[PDB]
Amino acid sequence: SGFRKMAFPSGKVEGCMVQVTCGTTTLNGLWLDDVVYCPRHVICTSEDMLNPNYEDLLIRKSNHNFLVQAGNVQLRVIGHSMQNCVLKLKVDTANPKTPKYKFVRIQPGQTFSVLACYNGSPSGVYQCAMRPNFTIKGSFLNGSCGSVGFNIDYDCVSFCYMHHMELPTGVHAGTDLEGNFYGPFVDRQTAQAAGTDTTITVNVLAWLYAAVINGDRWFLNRFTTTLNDFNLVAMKYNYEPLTQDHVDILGPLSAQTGIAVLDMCASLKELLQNGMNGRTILGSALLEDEFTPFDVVQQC
Amino acid sequence: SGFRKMAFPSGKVEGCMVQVTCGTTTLNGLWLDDVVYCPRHVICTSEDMLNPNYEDLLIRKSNHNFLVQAGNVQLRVIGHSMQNCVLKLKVDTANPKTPKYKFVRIQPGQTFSVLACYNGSPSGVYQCAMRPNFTIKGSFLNGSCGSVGFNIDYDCVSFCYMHHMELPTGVHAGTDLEGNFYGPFVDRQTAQAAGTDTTITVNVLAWLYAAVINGDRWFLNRFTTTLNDFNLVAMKYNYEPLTQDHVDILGPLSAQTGIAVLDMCASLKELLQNGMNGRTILGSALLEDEFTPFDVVQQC
Ligand code: NA
Repeated sequence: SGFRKMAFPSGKVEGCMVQVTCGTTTLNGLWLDDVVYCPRHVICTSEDMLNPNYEDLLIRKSNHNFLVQAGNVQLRVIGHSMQNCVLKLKVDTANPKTPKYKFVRIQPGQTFSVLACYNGSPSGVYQCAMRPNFTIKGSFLNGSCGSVGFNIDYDCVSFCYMHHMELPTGVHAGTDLEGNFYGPFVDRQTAQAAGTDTTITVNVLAWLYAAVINGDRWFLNRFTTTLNDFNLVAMKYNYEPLTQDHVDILGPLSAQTGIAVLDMCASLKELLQNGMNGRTILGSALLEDEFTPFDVVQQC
Repeated sequence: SGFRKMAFPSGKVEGCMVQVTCGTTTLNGLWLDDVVYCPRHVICTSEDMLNPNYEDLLIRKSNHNFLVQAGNVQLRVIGHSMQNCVLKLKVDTANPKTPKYKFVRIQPGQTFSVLACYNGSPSGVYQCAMRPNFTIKGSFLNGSCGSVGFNIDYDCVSFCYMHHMELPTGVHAGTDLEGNFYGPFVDRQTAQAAGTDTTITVNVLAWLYAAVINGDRWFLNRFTTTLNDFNLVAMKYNYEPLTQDHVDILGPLSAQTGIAVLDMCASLKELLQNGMNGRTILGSALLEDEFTPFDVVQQC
C-alpha cells in the first residue's frame, strides 16, 4: 500500500556518467561503449551562446580539445562528430560498465527518471514528464547539462532525454540521444516561449485508478459520461483530448478496479468542475498527471 | 531552477541487496562486508506472525535454513544471531561492492531515500520522511520487507531504516540497522494504531525558503511573529513546536534569501489561517514537509 513518485534505480546510469570539458565549459557526458554523448554547446563560450554557428565553432576544435574524465581517470578522444544538437566523442576505451541500452524518442505525456549530475558526478534522482508543450519541469542548476532521462524496461536502459537548456520561465528543454530537441526549442540563448502547458488527461486517470487501488475512493461519483462530453470539459480546463487509444491503455486498471473508464472520466469531470473542497487524493491537493498507466501498473 | 522530491543515486545500495529465504518466507537483506541484515520475521509463517516467540522460533533454525542469494549466486551462511528485531547472517564472502557506510538512528522529521526491492532485486527509489509519530508513508507491497532507507553524505552511505511492517491504516513501520523499531511498533500482526501525524514545521519553512529561491514569492506577507505566538498557531494546526534549534538550522536559508526566520514564520501562520486560495507553491497545492533544511541547501 501507499503510492510514491518512484524513479528507476539509478546505478546502471551512474556507471555511464563522465565529465566533458571543452575550453572552459564543463558539463556531463554519457559513456556507452566507446562513445561519449554530450550537448554540442560544450564548445560555446557565454558570448557564443547568444548566436552560435556550431559548424564554424567546431572547425576550431580537435580531438585533444575535448577533456573527458571518468571519475579520476582520463579518456583518450580518438574522434568526434556532431549529430543534430549532440556531440559524439569516440574514445579508445569501451565503458566496462555499459548496460544493455537503447535510444528512444518519447511522446508528450511519457514519464522518465532523471539522474541530475554535476562535473560528471551523480547528484540525485527524480521523476519527470515530457509536457505536452515539450518542456520538462526538472531540477537543474549550472553544470547539469548532459544529465539524462531514462526508463528501465526488462533490464535494458532506454535513454530518452539529455538536458540542454533552461528557458527564462525556468522550465527545461533538451534532446533525445540522437540530439533532436523535443519541441521547437534551439540550443541558443534567445527568447523561447513555451506554449500552453496542458494537463495529461490519461495520466490523471491512471492516478485516479492508483488512488482507488490504495483505498482513496471519496471522489467516485454516481455519473458516467461520453468521450465527446468529457472532452468538451477537458478542453475548457486545458486538459489534453482523451482518445480511444487512451481508453484502451487504461483497460487493465479498469479491469482490476471494476471501474469503467467512462465512469472514471465522469468522476474527473466533477473534480474539474467542483475542485477538491480542501480534501486530498493520494496525499495531493491537486490532480497529478506525471504517472502513466504503465507507471501505475508497475508500482501496484 | 525548479525543485523536485530528489532521492540519492541508488547504485551504492543496489550492490548491497540480496534475497533471503527461510522456510517459505522470502524477503530482502542488506549485504555489507560478511554480514547480511534482514528482518527477523523472515523465520515466521503467516500463523507465527499473530503471536511470534522469536527466541523459540529461532531454536528450530540452523545456518543452512537461511538461503541467501546475490543475483544468481548463493552465499554460504556460516553463523546467525538476532539483534533486537534484525537477524545478522554471517556469510563466508565479504560483499565486493560494499560502500563506505554507517548505521544511524534518525530523529522524527528527518528524510531519507528508500530503495524498494522484491526478491532481492531493486524496484525503485523515492523520498520518505520519519513522521513525528514514527511511521513512514512508503510504497511497499508484499515481498518488500528488508528494503532500506538511507542518506549519502560525503560518499558514505548512512543506513537509517529497514522496512518490517504495514499497519492496518497502510502506513509503514520499521527499524534502524541495529533492529530497534522507530516508535512503539512491534514485529507482530496485531492492532497497532499510530498517534497523531503532525506536520514537521521546520521542514515546511525550509520548503518556503526553497520556493523563494526558485521565484515563488506570492505568499510573503508584511507581518512578523514570535516563536511563542507562532507556536500557539502551530499547535492548533497539529504542527510540531518550533524551537530555537530549528531557527538556528534555518539560518543559512535566512541568510541567502534575506528573509528573517520569524518573518517566514508569519507567512506560514497566514497560510495556515487563510489556506492557499487555489494557488500553488513549487507546484504543490499543500504545504510540503518532507524537505529538511539540509535537503533544500543540497538541492539549491
Ligand atoms: Na499537492
